Amino acid sequence: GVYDYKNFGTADSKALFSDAMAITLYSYHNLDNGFAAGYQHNGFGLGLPATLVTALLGGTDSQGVIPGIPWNPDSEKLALDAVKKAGWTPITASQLGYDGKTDARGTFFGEKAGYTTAQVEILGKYDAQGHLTEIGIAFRGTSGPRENLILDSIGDVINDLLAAFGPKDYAKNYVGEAFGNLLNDVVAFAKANGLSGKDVLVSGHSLGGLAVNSMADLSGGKWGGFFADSNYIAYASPTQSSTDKVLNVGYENDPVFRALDGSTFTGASVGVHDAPKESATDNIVSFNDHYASTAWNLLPFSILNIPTWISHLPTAYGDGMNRIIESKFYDLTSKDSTIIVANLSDPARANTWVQDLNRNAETHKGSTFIIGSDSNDLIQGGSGNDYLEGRAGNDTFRDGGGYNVILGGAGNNTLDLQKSVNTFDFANDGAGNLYVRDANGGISITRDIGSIVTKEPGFLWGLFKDDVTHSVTASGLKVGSNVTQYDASVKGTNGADTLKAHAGGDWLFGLDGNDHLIGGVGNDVFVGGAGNDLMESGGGADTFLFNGAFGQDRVVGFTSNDKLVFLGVQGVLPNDDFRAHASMVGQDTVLKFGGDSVTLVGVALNSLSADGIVIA
Amino acid sequence: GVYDYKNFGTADSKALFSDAMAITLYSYHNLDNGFAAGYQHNGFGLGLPATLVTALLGGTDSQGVIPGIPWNPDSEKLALDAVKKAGWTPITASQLGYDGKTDARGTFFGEKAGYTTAQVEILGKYDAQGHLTEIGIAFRGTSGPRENLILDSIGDVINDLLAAFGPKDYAKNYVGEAFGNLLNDVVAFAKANGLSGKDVLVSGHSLGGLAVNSMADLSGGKWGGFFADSNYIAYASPTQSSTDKVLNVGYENDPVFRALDGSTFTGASVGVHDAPKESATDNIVSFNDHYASTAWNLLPFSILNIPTWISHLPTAYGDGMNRIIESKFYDLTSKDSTIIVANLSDPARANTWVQDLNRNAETHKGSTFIIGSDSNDLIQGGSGNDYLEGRAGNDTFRDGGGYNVILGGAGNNTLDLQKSVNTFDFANDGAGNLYVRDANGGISITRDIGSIVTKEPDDVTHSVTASGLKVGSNVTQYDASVKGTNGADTLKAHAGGDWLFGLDGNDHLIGGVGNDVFVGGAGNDLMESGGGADTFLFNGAFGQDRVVGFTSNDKLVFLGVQGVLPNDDFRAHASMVGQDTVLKFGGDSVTLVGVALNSLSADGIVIA
Ligand SMILES: [Ca+2]
Ligand SMILES: [Ca+2]
Ligand SMILES: [Ca+2]
Ligand SMILES: [Ca+2]
Ligand SMILES: [Ca+2]
Ligand SMILES: [Ca+2]
Ligand SMILES: [Ca+2]
Ligand SMILES: [Ca+2]
Ligand SMILES: [Ca+2]
Ligand SMILES: [Ca+2]
Ligand SMILES: [Ca+2]
Ligand SMILES: [Ca+2]
Ligand SMILES: [Ca+2]
Ligand SMILES: [Ca+2]
Ligand SMILES: [Ca+2]
Ligand SMILES: [Ca+2]
Ligand SMILES: [Ca+2]
Ligand SMILES: [Ca+2]
Ligand SMILES: [Ca+2]
Ligand SMILES: [Ca+2]
Ligand SMILES: [Ca+2]
Ligand SMILES: [Ca+2]
Repeated sequence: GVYDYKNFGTADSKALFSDAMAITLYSYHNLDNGFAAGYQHNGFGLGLPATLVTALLGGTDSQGVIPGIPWNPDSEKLALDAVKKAGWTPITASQLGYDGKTDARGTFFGEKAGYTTAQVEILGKYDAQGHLTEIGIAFRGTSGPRENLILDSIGDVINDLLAAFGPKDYAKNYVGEAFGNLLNDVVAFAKANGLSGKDVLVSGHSLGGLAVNSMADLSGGKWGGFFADSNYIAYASPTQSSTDKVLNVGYENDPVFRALDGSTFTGASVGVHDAPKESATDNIVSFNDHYASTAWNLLPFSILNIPTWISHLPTAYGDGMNRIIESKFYDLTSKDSTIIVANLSDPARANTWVQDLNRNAETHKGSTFIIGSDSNDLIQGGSGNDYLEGRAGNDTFRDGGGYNVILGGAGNNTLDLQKSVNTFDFANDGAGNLYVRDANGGISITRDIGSIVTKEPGFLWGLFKDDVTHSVTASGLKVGSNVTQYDASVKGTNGADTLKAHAGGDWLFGLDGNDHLIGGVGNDVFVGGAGNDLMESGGGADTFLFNGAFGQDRVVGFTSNDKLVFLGVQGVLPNDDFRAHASMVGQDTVLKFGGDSVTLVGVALNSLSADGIVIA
Repeated sequence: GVYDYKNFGTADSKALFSDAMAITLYSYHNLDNGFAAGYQHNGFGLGLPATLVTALLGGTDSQGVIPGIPWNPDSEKLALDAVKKAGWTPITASQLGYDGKTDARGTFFGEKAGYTTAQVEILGKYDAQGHLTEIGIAFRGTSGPRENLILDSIGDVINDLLAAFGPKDYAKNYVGEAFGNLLNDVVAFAKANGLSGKDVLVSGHSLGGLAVNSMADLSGGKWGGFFADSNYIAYASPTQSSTDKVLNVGYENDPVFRALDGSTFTGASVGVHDAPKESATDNIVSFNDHYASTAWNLLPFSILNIPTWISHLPTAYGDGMNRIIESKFYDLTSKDSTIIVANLSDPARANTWVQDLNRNAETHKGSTFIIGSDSNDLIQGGSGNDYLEGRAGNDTFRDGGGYNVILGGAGNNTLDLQKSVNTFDFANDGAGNLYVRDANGGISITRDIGSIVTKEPDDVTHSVTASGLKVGSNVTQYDASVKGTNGADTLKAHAGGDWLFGLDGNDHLIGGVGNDVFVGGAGNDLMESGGGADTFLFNGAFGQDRVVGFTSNDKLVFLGVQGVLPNDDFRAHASMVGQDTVLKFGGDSVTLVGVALNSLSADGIVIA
């Protein structure tokens, strides 16, 4: 997964990430609540003034940056309840025996002159006997408490500028200076409780992210090395520590994220600074109204143009990246996977295609993941290989070619093909997969899409065009009396089957179970499915399709005009070709994808060509 | 006067200035009205969010950026009424026979792709019987109509960027490109009405100031050279034309003003860019909450530091610089005079001393003018020479030394000396001038200050009365004086030394062997030392005076007199006429009878 951390594995890293985000969100006390609500209603163009009014004053369902407005919800109570729902309770200065400054919330404040506007939350997770099992340390980003917002933010910005232009390793030392004493009290508290450093989660966003990186940097030599093995997840940090301890997560179109290299100010710092970085997720796009807008992007992308800062906002971090965590495609992703997150306002969502524009970034490589919202989305895949997820809502998908998985989610979803039905072939395994094959042999595996839209020659002999909506049914695509037939098929069962192709060619659908698929002299398309499947060509120009946890298969009779297609399979690093996955075992080429494999019986690896082995 | 232009008088230059400002304000249609009102009430600190709310939504008494809010005033109608009050009526596309774009307000829009977010107002001044007497051309800054504010702003910022980073002559050519056709129609209209180029006033603020400079640069060669002799007054322009035609007015702490050199982007563009410029007023400070704030100023002064743009806002230009125009000290000023304008919010005004911090600027020289607000101000002069003007409200003044004029204005005003009454001498002429001389010899001439505060080891408040400074029944006597009348008087000092006040009229002041202080006043006064170590004080329109018996240990003091350029000394004003040194200050003069110019020392001659 994109958020794998150390050696915790897929599932445990996701749980750690969700805790990091929860404590980070808590540290801002819903300061951006009004902004997120105004944006969602008004967007970022014509509605920008109205969005900014809500950012300041909230409304009846949000609280902006100004406190004490009687019709706003108590957004700070809501942030406290949300952090507790995630399992966390702030730890008091009294429980720590801490002598420094806290406010009425329990937020701890920086310890030295020049750091007095630094804030950190210290939180505890407790088991059912009320024993402490985990400590959360969440540094606040730029900003402070509503009571002192402006003066506190000035002090933060002075710190931000010293990171770039002050003493060498100002950023490294930030946490030592701001919270050196507090962190000794935390070590004592942890030890008193049977905890070590491994039981400590360290997080924060922006300046809070720089703080995560500072702390990792210092954890080797300060506080007795107690935190050397702590967990460090930083959001939208301008800096990266010199250690291997930090997961630096952010949106690539967030101008603050990676602004420094890893604390050095460069030419790039004021512009696009999207060079690959080892500790960082380099290719996650926030598809918001600004990113989508032609007008807004006439302006140079820069940390110095404030409207680009919409991509920095913490709520869209929490909301977008939670959708990545929940994605049915999550375990296909890796640290530098290209992921586009649908983050449009309500008005923009209704008329803007979520797609990879590749704006203000280095060229995206490998497959592209596009993650929709729980509302009605318009999602556009490119001409390469895409993983499109609609989620809830009535979603519409388009795609420009290649090999794709398209998950409609709940709702009434539609695939608009934008061309004639006659240029496509359609197959259906009866297990909820509708396969769509374009004129170039590109295949989309689709689920939960009930309507197919095509564009057909229309009046005056094709001068005008008809949009035709087809319903996906068991017997084919139907418009009124007109049925578009599925491609000839043989369907198996979820037990062990033997299926035989007819001579004109069939799609063979083994489904679950160890299946024997016998092709003929025709062009057959082999879908072994789950289980360990034996598949024999029979001759012709065959396609073998591998998706998900496809097991250990054997392919007999594979020749030069045949094709393997790996779609939604484990372990594909961005832009892998087959050689990254291929080895000879005796007489056979073996291709491995996670714990799944395909054995090409009798085929020399040296005869194989990227033409006939599609890895998406 | 600081806004002197070409060869126009002081008064004519002022009239031109006030029209330029009025048309410049009109061109923005009160867009920043909500910001000004929120700032006035809430400040720029702790209350900045509430300021920003007002900047967007306005209130019961102002209109922010958002249109159609019913409890807001119709600020655009108010902008139209205001420009008409100043004598101006927008000229229609129809009267000009113009075929390009206007909006419902009569604003003209740029003519070519890349310039479509440019705006300009074309206005007419009509005489009693109603013929065209003047044309006004007001180029809009960054921003446009409330209806399409964001998109129109984005276009303007592209224009702004191209002025710094695009073709070399991009800023020079801006007006040619945006409004070349329109301006040919303006020429035809002006001819049709018996007007030449000298009858055209050209103004605007920010990008509109850039436009003013572009039009002047283009005016010799384009539109038949019709506009070459036009009047060009630009506010807060990042650029300066290559010609000598443009008066570039701005606040020195406005980071847009002079950001470019005249259109070149330099290292200084993104920090402090306060090098002296021939076309520009270099030393006018907007003393606002940002400028005053220690916290704010821990951040870099930079056009890229957006909160610094508070000093760029047009309402503070019009309001602050209108107070300069109205100042009793106006005619003492010149283009590069140091002038501090009180521009604080209500809350900051209560606890903040308006003073020359000299922040983010090259070193100020010469005398300093501090212009107050019509509310209660706290005003602090420096250790050098100051002209302090309270205007209305109850004002409190401090001053650090030197030679000063302090104008209390209306209200109950106070001068807080922060030292013991015993370390000062006080004199009063009976004609509203209270003279305060400090232990170092520095003199302050004060008017409409009825209270003096001193420290007596411990504040003590003295009333200024005809018989002395009073604390209840207790009196600090004025220095020995002989008061004249507004007729011609002969006044003679006693041997102990006196302040001699001729007042109006041609007086004969006869000092004695003691230390006298001679104040001839208005009129041509004859003043004779009589011996001792004498001081001769000259202020305002002091006439042509003769000084007899002036020697080595005597002092001349010129304070609030004409023709003093920043940091002038006496040599710029002295010559020999026969056997006498004559010192000349505008139309006024002092003849030192029998005194050789080479015998004079700048320690003996104070020029403020
Ligand atoms: Ca802070
Ligand atoms: Ca990376
Ligand atoms: Ca990238
Ligand atoms: Ca695709
Ligand atoms: Ca959706
Ligand atoms: Ca859906
Ligand atoms: Ca089966
Ligand atoms: Ca199977
Ligand atoms: Ca076959
Ligand atoms: Ca299989
Ligand atoms: Ca074959
Ligand atoms: Ca404009
Ligand atoms: Ca100058
Ligand atoms: Ca200056
Ligand atoms: Ca002074
Ligand atoms: Ca006042
Ligand atoms: Ca006053
Ligand atoms: Ca007299
Ligand atoms: Ca006189
Ligand atoms: Ca004498
Ligand atoms: Ca003498
Ligand atoms: Ca006189």
